[PDB]
Amino acid sequence: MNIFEMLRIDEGLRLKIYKDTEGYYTIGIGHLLTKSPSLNAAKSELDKAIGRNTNGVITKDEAEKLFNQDVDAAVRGILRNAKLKPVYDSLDAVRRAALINAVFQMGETGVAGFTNSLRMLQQKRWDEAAVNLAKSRWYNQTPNRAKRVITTFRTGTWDAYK
Ligand SMILES: [Cl-]
Ligand SMILES: [Cl-]
Repeated sequence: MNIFEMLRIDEGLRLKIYKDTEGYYTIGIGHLLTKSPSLNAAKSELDKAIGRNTNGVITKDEAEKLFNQDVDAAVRGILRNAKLKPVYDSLDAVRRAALINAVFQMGETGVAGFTNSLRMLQQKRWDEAAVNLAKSRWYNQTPNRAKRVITTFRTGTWDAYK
């Protein structure tokens, strides 16, 4: 199991523009296109991301390319973030993947806002961090996914994905 397989499971793969859990235009493997309510805006952003006139449809290869880019951007964002880098550096490999997952889903800023949880992860207080992370909109809106990520931080293994 690895970060790629992990996010492929949580985000799925769709080759046509679709709406995410929040109602935003998305494509591929969780690649957010725009927060704008307009499909055209979405099509415009897609074309600009792929580099061709896409008609709102892409290929598997294209979806994987966006995916590679997005994972890469997520890692780089953590490393450049003052609040995140220290947490990430303190973690083992499995838990690092779980932090990447969260950033991918909610953005660097979003994750950085979980001050208290961040402190608990850094101190290695697994069970306590897990309880605190559950007290969030994130968990109430996407409970199955949040539970998987949270278990990953609690145990340090991939059991939730197996
Ligand atoms: Cl892009
Ligand atoms: Cl869910």
